Amino acid sequence: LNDDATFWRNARQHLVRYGGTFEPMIIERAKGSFVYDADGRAILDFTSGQMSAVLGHCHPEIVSVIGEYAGKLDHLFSGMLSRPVVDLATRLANITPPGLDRALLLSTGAESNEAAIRMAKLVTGKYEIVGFAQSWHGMTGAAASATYSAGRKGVGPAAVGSFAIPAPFTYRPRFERNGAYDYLAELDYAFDLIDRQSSGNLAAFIAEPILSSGGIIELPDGYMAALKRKCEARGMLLILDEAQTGVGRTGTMFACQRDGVTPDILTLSKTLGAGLPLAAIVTSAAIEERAHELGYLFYTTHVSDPLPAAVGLRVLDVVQRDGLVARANVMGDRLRRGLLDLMERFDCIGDVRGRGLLLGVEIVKDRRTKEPADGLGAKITRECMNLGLSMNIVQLPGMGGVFRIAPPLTVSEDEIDLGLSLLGQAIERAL
Amino acid sequence: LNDDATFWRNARQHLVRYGGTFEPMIIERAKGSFVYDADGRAILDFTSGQMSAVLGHCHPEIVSVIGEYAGKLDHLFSGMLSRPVVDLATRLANITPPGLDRALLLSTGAESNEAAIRMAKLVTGKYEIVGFAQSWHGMTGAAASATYSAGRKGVGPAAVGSFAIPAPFTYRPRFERNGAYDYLAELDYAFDLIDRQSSGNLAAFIAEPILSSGGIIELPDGYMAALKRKCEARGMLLILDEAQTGVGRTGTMFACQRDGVTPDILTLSKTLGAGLPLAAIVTSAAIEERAHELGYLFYTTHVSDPLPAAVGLRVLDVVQRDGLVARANVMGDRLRRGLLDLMERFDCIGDVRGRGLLLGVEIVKDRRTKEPADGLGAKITRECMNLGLSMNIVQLPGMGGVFRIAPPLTVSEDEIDLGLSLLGQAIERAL
Amino acid sequence: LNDDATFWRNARQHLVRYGGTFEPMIIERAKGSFVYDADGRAILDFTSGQMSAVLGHCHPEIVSVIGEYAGKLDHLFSGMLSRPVVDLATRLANITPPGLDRALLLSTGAESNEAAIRMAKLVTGKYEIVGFAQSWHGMTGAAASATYSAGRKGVGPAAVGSFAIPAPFTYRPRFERNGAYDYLAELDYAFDLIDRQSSGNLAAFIAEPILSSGGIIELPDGYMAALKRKCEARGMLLILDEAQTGVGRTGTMFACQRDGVTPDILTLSKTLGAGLPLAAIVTSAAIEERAHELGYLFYTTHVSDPLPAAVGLRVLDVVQRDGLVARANVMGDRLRRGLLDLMERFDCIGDVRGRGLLLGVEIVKDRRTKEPADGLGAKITRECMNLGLSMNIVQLPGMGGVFRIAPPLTVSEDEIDLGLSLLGQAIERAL
Amino acid sequence: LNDDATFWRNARQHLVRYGGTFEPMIIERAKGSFVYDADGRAILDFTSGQMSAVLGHCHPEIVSVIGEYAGKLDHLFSGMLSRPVVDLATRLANITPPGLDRALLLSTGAESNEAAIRMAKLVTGKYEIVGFAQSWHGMTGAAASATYSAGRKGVGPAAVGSFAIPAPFTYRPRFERNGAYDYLAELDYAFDLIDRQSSGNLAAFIAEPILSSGGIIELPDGYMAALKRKCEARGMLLILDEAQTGVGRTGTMFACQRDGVTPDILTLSKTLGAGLPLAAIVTSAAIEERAHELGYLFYTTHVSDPLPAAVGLRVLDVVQRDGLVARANVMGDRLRRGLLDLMERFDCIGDVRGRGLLLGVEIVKDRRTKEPADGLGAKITRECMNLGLSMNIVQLPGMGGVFRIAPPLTVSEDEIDLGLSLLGQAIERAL
Ligand SMILES: Cc1ncc(COP(=O)(O)O)c(C/N=C2\CONC2=O)c1O
Ligand SMILES: Cc1ncc(COP(=O)(O)O)c(C/N=C2\CONC2=O)c1O
Ligand SMILES: Cc1ncc(COP(=O)(O)O)c(C/N=C2\CONC2=O)c1O
Ligand SMILES: Cc1ncc(COP(=O)(O)O)c(C/N=C2\CONC2=O)c1O
Ligand SMILES: [K+]
Ligand SMILES: [K+]
Ligand SMILES: [K+]
Ligand SMILES: [K+]
Ligand code: NA
Ligand code: NA
Ligand code: NA
Ligand code: NA
Repeated sequence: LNDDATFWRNARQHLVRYGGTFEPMIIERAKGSFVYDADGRAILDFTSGQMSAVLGHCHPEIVSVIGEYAGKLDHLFSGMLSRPVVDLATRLANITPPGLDRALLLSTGAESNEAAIRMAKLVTGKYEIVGFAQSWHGMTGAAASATYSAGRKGVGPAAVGSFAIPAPFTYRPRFERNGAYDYLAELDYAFDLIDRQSSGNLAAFIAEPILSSGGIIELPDGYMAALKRKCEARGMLLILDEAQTGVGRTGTMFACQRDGVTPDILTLSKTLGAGLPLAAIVTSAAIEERAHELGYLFYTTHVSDPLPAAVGLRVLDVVQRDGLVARANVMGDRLRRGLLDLMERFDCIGDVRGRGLLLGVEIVKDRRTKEPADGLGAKITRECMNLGLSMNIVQLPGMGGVFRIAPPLTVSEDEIDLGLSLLGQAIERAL
Repeated sequence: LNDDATFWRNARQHLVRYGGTFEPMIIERAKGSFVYDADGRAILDFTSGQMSAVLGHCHPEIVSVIGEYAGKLDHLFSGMLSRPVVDLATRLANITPPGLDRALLLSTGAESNEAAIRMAKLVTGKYEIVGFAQSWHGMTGAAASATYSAGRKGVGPAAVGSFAIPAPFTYRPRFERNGAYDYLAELDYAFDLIDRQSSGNLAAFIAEPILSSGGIIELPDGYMAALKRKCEARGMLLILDEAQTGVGRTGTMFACQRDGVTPDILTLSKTLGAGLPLAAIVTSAAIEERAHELGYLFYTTHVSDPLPAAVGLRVLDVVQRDGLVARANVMGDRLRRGLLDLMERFDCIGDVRGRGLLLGVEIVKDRRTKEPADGLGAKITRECMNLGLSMNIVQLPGMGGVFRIAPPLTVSEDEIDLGLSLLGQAIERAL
Repeated sequence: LNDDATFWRNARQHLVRYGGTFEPMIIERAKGSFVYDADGRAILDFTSGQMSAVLGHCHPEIVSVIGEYAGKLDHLFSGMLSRPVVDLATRLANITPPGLDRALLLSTGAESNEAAIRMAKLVTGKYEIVGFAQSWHGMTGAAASATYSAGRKGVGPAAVGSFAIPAPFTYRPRFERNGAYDYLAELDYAFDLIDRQSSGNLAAFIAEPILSSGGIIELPDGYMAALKRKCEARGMLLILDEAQTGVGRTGTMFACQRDGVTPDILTLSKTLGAGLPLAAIVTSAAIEERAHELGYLFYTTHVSDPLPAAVGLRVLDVVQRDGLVARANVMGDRLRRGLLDLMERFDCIGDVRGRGLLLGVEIVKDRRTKEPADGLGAKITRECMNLGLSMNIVQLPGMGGVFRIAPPLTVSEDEIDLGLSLLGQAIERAL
Repeated sequence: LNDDATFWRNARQHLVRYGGTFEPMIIERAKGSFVYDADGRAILDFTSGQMSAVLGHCHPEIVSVIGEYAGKLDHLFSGMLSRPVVDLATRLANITPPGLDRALLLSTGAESNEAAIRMAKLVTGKYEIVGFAQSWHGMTGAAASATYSAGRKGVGPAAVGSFAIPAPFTYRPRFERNGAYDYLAELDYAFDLIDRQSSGNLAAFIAEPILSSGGIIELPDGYMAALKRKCEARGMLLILDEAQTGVGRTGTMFACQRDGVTPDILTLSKTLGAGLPLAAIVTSAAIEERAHELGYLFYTTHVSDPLPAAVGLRVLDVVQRDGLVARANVMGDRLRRGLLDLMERFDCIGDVRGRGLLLGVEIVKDRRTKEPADGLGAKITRECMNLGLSMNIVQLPGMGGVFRIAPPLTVSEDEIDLGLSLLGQAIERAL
């Protein structure tokens, strides 16, 4: 049992608490779309862990490559190259759109965003960074400074030159023009104010294609194209953080492929390492060349380490060969329709949004007031778990609590149905 | 051969350059204290890669544990605990000095420093951070803001409230009192100026016990105790970054054990993961408790992931069982004496310093002017490599180029001698 | 003649240029509503100089008091009090609304805003300052940081924690709700974004009742009350800068009297000194008391100097006795109707706004496109001058050039008519 | 009597407290080197008020010019020139050293420093400002950011890029080289640390030739020349604030004339206006030209107002004609010798320093420990006043309380002797 009192005593005495609460169970093993507790109870992992287990837990091919390299090529001095690094950088150039040529292989999501923000700053000679008011880019300095969905209070000033604009949120619109939510006029209005505040040092805009932590908010039609133009007109780079959207989760290899808008710098992480710490930035030859001339520096302990790179290479291979990107659309369709049926059944489901296998379900009191259903969100989450379904709700100011659903791309038809099943029971048991 | 033209073509076309130059060889395998090129030539790794391969490359026990977990427990949702995390946190509490009780398990060195700086800020309600003018804490925001040995230009303002004081450097003293280098009076003088500048928001002092990037500068007798008092008197936390000194490299488990001065927050990384991305902060129960009450947040993708934690646990086990800490003293003694013999032989060796298996050799023109030997440092480094010896020189303003020597704790008597041998030839071939 | 070549040679060789251009004439004397050139030509001063000559130039009573004190009590050590200082502070308490009790007597407008911003910061323990995107508070540090109508580029970062929100501008509305310009919803939307960006250190909102430099933009009905509530709800002080609106110009002693909303800190300057350097902040007994306990400091060379204070006292006396505040309404009405007749005559006049003797006339191409009439504004200004009428146009981004009309409160019916006359000719001569 | 209870009641109810305490007397008139209370008691003004009454109080010629202009030319629109402005700018060019050509005429000391700091920033494209740790430049934003003798706590962060270095203080030396206070090596050491911290944006160094608020600390022989070289080598402008030293007080017209080191920008204020609010910056034609091309802006209400300018012109005339600069040396010599005799008499006088009529007397417990004489300083100041002598002591961290003596340049032999007399009695009455 999950109750090993020595265990919980040690957890309590020697762990730093870092946000949230610890689930009251001890996870002993993981395989495919499931995690197992100390009792042996299978818990269906509908979040792919911290949204990273793209191939589910302990994928045989992943296990193999890790082994293969653990005992062959592990970690190196950062000036030394090896085959997996060059292979992975080459693959990344080949599968991203034209205009993205060169890669930097790192360890975490925040790290990737920091390296990108640092390069933008260097290359432009400027320093002001603009993000969305509901963003999530990481916990480290610059990454945190561009993060507005949370973490801004009680920890000192933010980086000098930080600005946010409101993200286009079709569910709860707030900017109108002629009895219509004009998200493009909102965007124009947002930039006007930025322009007035700027000290004349706008360097970059950083954005997630779909704001995950912010509540599964998809940038609507024409937006990204509009945003890139605002940047271009101002001499700003556009940095696209696809930590959650990259590597096939939304139905395209990269979310940016859907709009056909290619960013100046693309950052990847979570999905790319398949549970392991691996991340990257991909930029154009022109930008890298200039950064170089200018003395760009981002030298860390694990930059270009062979083991993680070799894992990333295998992840890409499997995704391509097994057509997991298409799979994402087919399974997402099945999952989405299921959620729509629940929404038919239950009045507390106010919205079902997202794309491919990055879906959001917003819980509400009144499907008309769209009044946030406080409390409800958490009982649901609670019953889900009892029922054997791991869910994650995010609760932000002014909107209803949002369930972030993101199962492995290797998820089965059956697992999807099990999830829908459990979720339905959790809801009815909760009201 | 190392000349695979497809290889180098791809490196050139698809890699972002991040500082330094790429060594012109392709590393194919690694084992023990050696790395092997495409020709099969063994290169003796006197830097333990990027100073992380504590047990050398591809250590059998490391290989085993990694396997064991790759296929059993890999990556999890950050609210879920598992045995390796609790075991590792518990072990860390047990081997660090009294006053360090609770741990946070992360991925990189900069990340660990960021989490520590963020906690200090939260817990004090303040935000000014003081570091050494020759420090190296990482490339991310806060960590970079506290980094003065390099990286400060062309990338925008630093974090608000950043200050540096000079580090005590006995080789090139600059503060006297009665014809004597009084490093404690220097420290007093340094703080006086800080006091005058501060806005009244001093939160923490961050320091490396031995400044590695800064040139293997060991804080001298009584200093740390003196520094901790300056902090205490000001309501500041002392954060000790043992990324390079921790886990037995200096001859004690933690460098802080040598002085008997225990920091408020201790950060670890490099050595702890043995090539893999794992890092941590260890703080006192009191500080963690307050951070908690205050809402401390540092939630990342891989915080508390089982695989890396399980690796860290094994590293600690092996180090303890095989008495690698003592080994560090015995091998360091042998290595140090060798360097002193070279210094007898060659006039260009101006100083041999450091502790245990973290040694520095400062190259000079004139052992009296102590004039930096420019050029010389790099030919040497160059001949070393030809000779089959991987070395790392750091070149900072006002001092002679420094070789940073830090072989695996598993290094053999023979490997040490080989290194001394090659280094002697490299020198004579270089002048 | 205005052509003294020695004069212009010296101007050119020894004057620092500080914005704008120097009018090509030499002003020799000034009296009442007129300035006279070297030829003796009278120029009607429709801006009261730099909007400060409330009683016109060289008012006999002003001349008398200045004399009276020049030779009696001039300048003192800042710890020494005198009668004019106490009298003036007492008068200010008596004529401002209830809740404003204590005064600080300074020298310039920016200085007054700095002293107020510094007190807000002290008293709240916070530091973020919010202003309007079209504001003008001064050229010095904090005052400039809160200034968005201009001056923000090429001079380094602004003060940490500076934010702006859009000012409610009824002429060119940009925020709608149900086919209506909802300036209160705009205000709500503005604050929401602020809230998301703030580091949790909001100290004050600083505002002009009528944005003068920004284009004579009057805060519309209910706005100020709404703004004060936003502040209150956030623990922020409201600082009202009446440099241009105070001391009867708008038809009330203080513009804030019109809305019946009393600020936490009121700042005055321009009008108060009647050409001379005198300014002030007025705050509540509670706020002063706390600032005091906290060690508030704003010690300058001329704080509490008797001469300027004695001038300020006389200005208040004359304004009260001669009923210049009412006069402002009667003359403003006459002036306003005149401008409306011109607007009937000329299509280029798009708007006539403002209050009392602080009026604005916005020049446009098309009274429907409301397209800014570039060029036109400046010819007009140019012909005015030839014609003997001193005008001031302000040209800001996205709106038509604005003439800022603000004659002395002592202006005569005849002078008003002369002004209207000349202005009409200037216009027809200009198109 | 000074006891008018209505008076003190109003002071208490309606004055904002701004530092220090109000002297318990009501000053009714002032003339020459004296101020008179409500009882008619003459108080000898040994500080020239707030160190501004260069010609003493209510100087007949000053009274005349003020009158002359009050009723002739008072205040103007800032784009309009007049004779006094051009005359004063021309005179300033003529009496300052070669290399200072163009002037900007403002209102206060802080304002002048702000305009200078803003121009340096513009012209260099940079923003970091370096000052002395014991400086005093004013209460407004930038000026306050460069002020380290006080005011830095409880009011939020300082301007981004603020640094201080220690000022050379021969009385209490703290940097040695070979048993000698090497203030030049101290300077070298100071800059080294700056260099390491800078983000590569050093714009200017701002300094007082003699730190007045800091304790009458005269920059010693060769220092300024050394400082200017440090600046030059770094592409930094040197701004010299002669608010207290300018216009003959030290025995030369400008203190900078003594060392023969001409600054890039010179700022003046206090003395220049002779009690009235007038200040200025003087820079080179080259710097003004560039600032101009770059769009320099510093447009205020009273910039270039004729009245104050006309006063400044007269002050310069009188100083020149009556040879007040030489007078400063002769009277300063007499005053200095007197203080040295007191120091012979009393053990509590530890040092007598300064130059011309800007003298400092440091009070100590032990003329050997040089232990600050707390309490003593204030009784003395207290008895002085009873005795009829207005003195000002400044008390800073680590040094003994300092009396700042600075009588009018028009002071008589007799007044000097009276002062010495009273001061001697005050001392003996105090111990
Ligand atoms: C003392 C110290 N702290 C923190 C770090 C940052 O660790 P990272 O996040 O890069 O993994 C480094 C890295 N030391 C490096 C990094 O590159 N070269 C060095 O000598 C370090 O030496
Ligand atoms: C869009 C996005 N970018 C960057 C990151 C940072 O990656 P890290 O450095 O933490 O590995 C996150 C993390 N997303 C998280 C982190 O915790 N919960 C989330 O939903 C993210 O969602
Ligand atoms: C060197 C110096 N510069 C600038 C200023 C600022 O002038 P303000 O704007 O205050 O007119 C001061 C004021 N010195 C003061 C101010 O109060 N007490 C002093 O000893 C000063 O001593
Ligand atoms: C609303 C407002 N506040 C403060 C100030 C600053 O006063 P200063 O320190 O310049 O005496 C100004 C100056 N208004 C100006 C200054 O120049 N042109 C204007 O229309 C102002 O309009
Ligand atoms: K590496
Ligand atoms: K995790
Ligand atoms: K005063
Ligand atoms: K003016
Ligand atoms: Na590509
Ligand atoms: Na411990
Ligand atoms: Na009142
Ligand atoms: Na000159």
